[PDB]
Amino acid sequence: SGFRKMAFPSGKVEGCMVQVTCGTTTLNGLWLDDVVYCPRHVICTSEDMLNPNYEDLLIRKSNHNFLVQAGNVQLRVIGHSMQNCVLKLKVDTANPKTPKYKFVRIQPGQTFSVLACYNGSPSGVYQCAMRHNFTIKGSFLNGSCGSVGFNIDYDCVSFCYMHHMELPTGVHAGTDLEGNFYGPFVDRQTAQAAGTDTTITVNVLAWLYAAVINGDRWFLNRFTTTLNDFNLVAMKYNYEPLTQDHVDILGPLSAQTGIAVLDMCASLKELLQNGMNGRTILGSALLEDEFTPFDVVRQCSG
Amino acid sequence: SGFRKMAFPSGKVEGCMVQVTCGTTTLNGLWLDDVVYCPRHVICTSEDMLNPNYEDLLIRKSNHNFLVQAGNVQLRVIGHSMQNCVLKLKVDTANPKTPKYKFVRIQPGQTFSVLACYNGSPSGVYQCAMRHNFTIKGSFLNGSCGSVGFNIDYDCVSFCYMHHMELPTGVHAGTDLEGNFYGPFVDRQTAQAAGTDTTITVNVLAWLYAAVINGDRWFLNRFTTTLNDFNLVAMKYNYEPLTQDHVDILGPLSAQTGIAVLDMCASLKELLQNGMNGRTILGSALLEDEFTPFDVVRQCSG
Ligand SMILES: Cn1cc2cc(Nc3nc(=O)n(-c4cccnc4)c(=O)n3Cc3cc(F)c(F)cc3F)c(Cl)cc2n1
Ligand SMILES: Cn1cc2cc(Nc3nc(=O)n(-c4cccnc4)c(=O)n3Cc3cc(F)c(F)cc3F)c(Cl)cc2n1
Repeated sequence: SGFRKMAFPSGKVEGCMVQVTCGTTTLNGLWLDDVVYCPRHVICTSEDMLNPNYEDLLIRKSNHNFLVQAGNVQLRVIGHSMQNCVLKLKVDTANPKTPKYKFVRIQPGQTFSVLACYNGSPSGVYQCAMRHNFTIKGSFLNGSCGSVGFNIDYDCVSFCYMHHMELPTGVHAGTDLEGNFYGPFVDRQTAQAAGTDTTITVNVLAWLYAAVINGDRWFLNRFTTTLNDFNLVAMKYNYEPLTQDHVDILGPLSAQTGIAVLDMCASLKELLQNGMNGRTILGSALLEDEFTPFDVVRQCSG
Repeated sequence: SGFRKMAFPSGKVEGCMVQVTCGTTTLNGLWLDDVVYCPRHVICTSEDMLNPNYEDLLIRKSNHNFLVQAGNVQLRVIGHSMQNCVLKLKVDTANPKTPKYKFVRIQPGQTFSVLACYNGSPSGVYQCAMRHNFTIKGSFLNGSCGSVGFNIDYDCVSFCYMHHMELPTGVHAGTDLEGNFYGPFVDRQTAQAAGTDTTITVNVLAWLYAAVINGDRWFLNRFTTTLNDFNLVAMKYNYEPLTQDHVDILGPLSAQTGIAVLDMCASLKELLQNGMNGRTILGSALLEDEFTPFDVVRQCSG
C-alpha cells in the first residue's frame, strides 16, 4: 500500500529530448523519427518576443539558422515547417531511440507526467493535472520551454503537452503536440491571466477511495446523498458538478471498496461543510484533486 | 516557478531492471555490469518465508535454480553469492545499458527517487524521504520487492535503497545495495513494527524557503528566535532539534531570500503554536518535510 504522486517512468521520453537554438534563443525539442518538435517561439529574438508575427519570422529563416543538439551530436536540419504553435525541424537522422508514440490532447481533470528539461537535458520528472482553466500547476524555471508532458499506455508514449510559458500567477501554459494551445493563451510575451479554476470533484472522490483502500476511513459516514443535492452543495465550494459519467467511472473503486459513489459523496459533502477537524487523509490536510480514478486504480490495484 | 514533488529522470535505472525467479518466488533485480542484485528473500519458499536460515537456503541452490529475465532475453546465471540481505547473481552478459553508478547509503531526512517495478517492468516513479525511524512512506504493491531507490549526481546513479517489505502500518523497509537494512528490521515474514518518527525540521525550513521563493510569504513575521528556544518549542511538537550544521546547510536559501535561518525558525515556531488558520503554503495545509535544502535549491534555483 501507500499513496504517492506517481509519474510514469521517463526513460522513453528522455531518449527524445534535444536542444534547439535559433540565433541566441534556445530551448528544448522532442526528436521523434526524423523530426524535431519545439515551440515556435524559438524563432523570436528579444525584440520579437512581445508581438511577433511568426509567419514573417519563419519565412525569414532557413535550415542553417537552426542548431539541433542531441547530446554532443549536432543534427543537420534539412527542412523546417510550422504547425500552429510548434516548429517541425526535419533532420537527416531518425532518432534510434524513438519509442512507439502518439500525439493525444487531454481534458481538464486528466493527469500526465512532465519531464522538465533544460538545454535538452532532462532534470526532473513530476506528475500534474490539466486544470479546468487549461493551465497546469507545474514546476518550471527559465530554460524549460519545450519540456513535454506525456502518459504511457503499455509501451506507447502518448505525448499531450509541450510547455511554452509561465503566467503571472506562476502557473504554466502550453500546447498539445500539434501546436494547439490548452486554453485561451497565445505564444506572445504578454501578461496573460489564467481564468478561474474549480476543484476536480471526480478526482477528489477517486482520492477518497484511495484513502479507504489504504485504511483511512475516519471521514466515512452512514449518510448517502442524491447526485443533485451533492451538486447543490459542491457548486457553493467551487467544485465541478458531478455527472453520472463520473459515477460510472468510479464504479470500479466503489466495487473494490464496497462504498457506493453517492455514499462517498455524502462523506465529501460533510468534509466540505465541516472541514477536517485537524485530521488528515493519506497524509494531506486538504482534499487532493490531481489523482484520476485511473491513477488510483493503477496505484492501489495494479 | 512552482514547487512539485520531483523525482530524478528514471531512464538510466529503467535500463537495469530485470525479473528474478527462484522456484515459484519472483521479484525484481538490478542488472549492473555482469551482476544482478536482488533481495535474498527470493530463495525462500512459502514454507521458509517465516523463519528462514538464508545460509542453508543458499547452500541448497545452484546457478540453474535462478531464472533471470531481461525483457524477453534470459540471462544465464554463472555464479551466485550472498552479501548480507542481497543476492548477487553473476550472469554471462554485462548489461550494455549499465550507467555510471555507485552504491551509497543515505541518512534519515535525505530524499531519493523510487522506481517501482513489477516482474522486472518499471511502472512508476516517485520521490520519498528516509524517515527518522528508517522506514520510507512509499507506494508499493505485491510484486514490488527489489524495486530500487536512487539519486542522480550529474551522470552517476547513486543507488541507495532496495525495497524488501511492507510493515503492518503500511510503511516500507529495505536495505542499501550492500544488503544492509535501514533500521532494526530483518528480512523475515514476521510482524515488525516501525519505531517512533519525528518531523524533519531542517526540511520543513527548506520548504518554507521554497514557499518564500514562490511568493508565499503570509507566515513570515518580524520575530527572530534563538536556536535553543526554537528547539525547546520544536521538541514538544515531535520535530528534530535543529543544529548549527542545519543552519549552515540553509545558508544558501537564507541568502537567496534574505531571511536569516533563525527568523524563519520564528515563523515555524508560530505556525506550530498557532496552526495555519485555514491558509496554505505551496498548496499544502500542513508543513511538508520531504524536501531537503538541496532539493529546494535544485528546483527553485537550478
Ligand atoms: C536566450 N534566451 C532567452 C529566452 C527566453 C525564452 N522565453 C521563456 N523562457 C522560459 O523559460 N519561460 C519559462 C519560465 C519559467 C517557467 N516556464 C517557462 C518563459 O516563460 N519564457 C517566456 C515565453 C516563452 C514562450 F514560449 C512564449 F510563447 C512566450 C513567452 F513569454 C525562451 Cl523560450 C528562450 C530564450 N532563450
Ligand atoms: C509467488 N511469490 C510470492 C511472493 C511473496 C513475496 N513477499 C513479499 N512481496 C511483496 O511484494 N511485499 C510487498 C508488498 C507490498 C509492498 N511492498 C512489499 C512483501 O512485503 N513481501 C513480504 C516480504 C518480502 C521480503 F523481501 C521479506 F524479506 C520479508 C517479507 F515478509 C515475494 Cl518477495 C516474492 C513472492 N513470489
